[PDB]
Amino acid sequence: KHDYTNPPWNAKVPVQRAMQWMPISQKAGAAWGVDPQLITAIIAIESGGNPNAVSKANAIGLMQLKASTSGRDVYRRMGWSGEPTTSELKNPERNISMGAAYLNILETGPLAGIEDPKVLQYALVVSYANGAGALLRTFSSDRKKAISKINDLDADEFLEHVARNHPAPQAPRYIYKLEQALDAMLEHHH
Repeated sequence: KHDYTNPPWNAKVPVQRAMQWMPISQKAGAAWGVDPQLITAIIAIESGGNPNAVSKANAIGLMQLKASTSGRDVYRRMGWSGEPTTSELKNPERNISMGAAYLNILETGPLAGIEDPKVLQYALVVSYANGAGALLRTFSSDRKKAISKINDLDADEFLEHVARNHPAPQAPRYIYKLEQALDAMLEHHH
């Protein structure tokens, strides 16, 4: 039973830095059918808006994408050989484009059939964090049955499930941080 609100995450500054990229996020989210606010929240959480960011096994750039895994998954989807370069992933436009593509792959692939857009949003950030498989297997070894069980919950019950059952402490924490980020973005819309 993960203490996922501890310690408090102060989203104000990460979101202010992420919001500088919002034009790109709106362009890429437009193109890929992905919500720009979700893109921006992920930039805030991942890189804090730093396009030169690096973290876990050479995940790179604003959305901290790894070339050999996620990057490759995007290239495969686009019918391209190979995978993004480090330089490409440091480019804000390319990085946000590929992150939006990867989010779309998750939404339309392993997570297809989640009907409540808010539960889908939570399932997306948990899947971005630690993979869709770990999430789905907290429900069932069968994909369709897992999606069915997810579809029985609302967003609050979904978080509670993830907090009680997901093996990764990062999973419920990502939902907590996403909501901190979405709240902080409200200061930026008049």
